[PDB]
Amino acid sequence: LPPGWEKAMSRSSGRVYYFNHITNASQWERPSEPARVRCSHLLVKHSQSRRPSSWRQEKITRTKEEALELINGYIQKIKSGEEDFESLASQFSDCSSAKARGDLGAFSRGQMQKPFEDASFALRTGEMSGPVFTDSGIHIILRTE
Repeated sequence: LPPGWEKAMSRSSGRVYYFNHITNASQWERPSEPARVRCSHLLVKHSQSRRPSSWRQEKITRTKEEALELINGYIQKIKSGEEDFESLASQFSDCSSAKARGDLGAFSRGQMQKPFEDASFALRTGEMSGPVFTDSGIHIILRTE
C-alpha cells in the first residue's frame, strides 16, 4: 500500500477499510516524491492555537474538541457532495487563505508546519486529508497539484 496506508475493519459493519496515519484519510476503496506540492486547506482554530484569532473571530474560544467536531462535519459535507471544499474553506477557514478558496499555492519540504507538510506530501494529487493537527489548529488539506 502507498506510504502511510494501513488496513482496518469497520466497528459498525466489519468490512475492511483503509486509513492513512500520516494524513488521517480513511476510505473503503483500496488506495491508488515531487519537489513541490500545491494544497488548499480549511483551518478551524481553537483556544490552544498559537494565535487564537482570525478574520472570522477576534477572540477564538472554542475548545479543541469543538474544533474537531466542526472539522468532522465539514469532512462529512464534502464527502457527501453536499458542499464543495472551496465553498466551505471560503466561508469557514480561520486563515486569510480563505479569501483564495483555501489555496496556499505551491511549497516544498522545509516551509510549512511539519504535520501539515507530511500530510501534504503523503496525499496524491486530488486527495483530501482527514483532520490534521498542528500548532495553528486543525486542518483539512486538499492536494491540488
